[PDB]
Amino acid sequence: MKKRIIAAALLATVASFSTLAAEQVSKQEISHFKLVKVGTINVSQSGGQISSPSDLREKLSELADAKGGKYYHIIAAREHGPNFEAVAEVYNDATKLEHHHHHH
Amino acid sequence: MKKRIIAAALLATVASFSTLAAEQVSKQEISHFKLVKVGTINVSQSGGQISSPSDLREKLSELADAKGGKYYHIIAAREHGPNFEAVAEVYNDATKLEHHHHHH
Repeated sequence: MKKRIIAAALLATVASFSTLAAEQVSKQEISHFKLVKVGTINVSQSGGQISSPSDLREKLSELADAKGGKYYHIIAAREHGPNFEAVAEVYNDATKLEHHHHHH
Repeated sequence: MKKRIIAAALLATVASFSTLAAEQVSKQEISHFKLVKVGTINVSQSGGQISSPSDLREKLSELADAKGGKYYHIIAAREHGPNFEAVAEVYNDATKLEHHHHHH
């Protein structure tokens, strides 16, 4: 797919920005700030649905959007065999969805 | 010589948004997929600069972008007297690439 791949002949491959996707709260923030727990989401797909760590989170936010949460606190993650299981409980900040421009 | 008036494509609209909420990777994915440790960011605040967990997330994303990591991992966001100390490690996908092809 596409052209120009660039082999590993370049010893130094540096990339800044690249539009990050970082957004979640840990056990501390939940207990400290007292967030709004909006339920639970869990991944349970057949093996090759997740080709990389990128795939995983793309399916996590996918479920989070359907829920209407702002963060998800992952509690369990294992391969249960041919199926991959990742369980995360969903939290919102102090209200329903911060940053009032993400509606689609 | 064989004139056949064929081929009609009414293809319209291809919107690339997918801009959701709630992302980031946790401990299990890091240890499982073996993610790229790109460093550690410490959010050191004094007084009431941060009002909500949202603002913390803002600063976490701010620092991670400039570090070259897509996801952070909060290991301890706590208060230190008049100061606020949030310790988060920065991780990038085990591939160093992105969802886009070629920029450099």
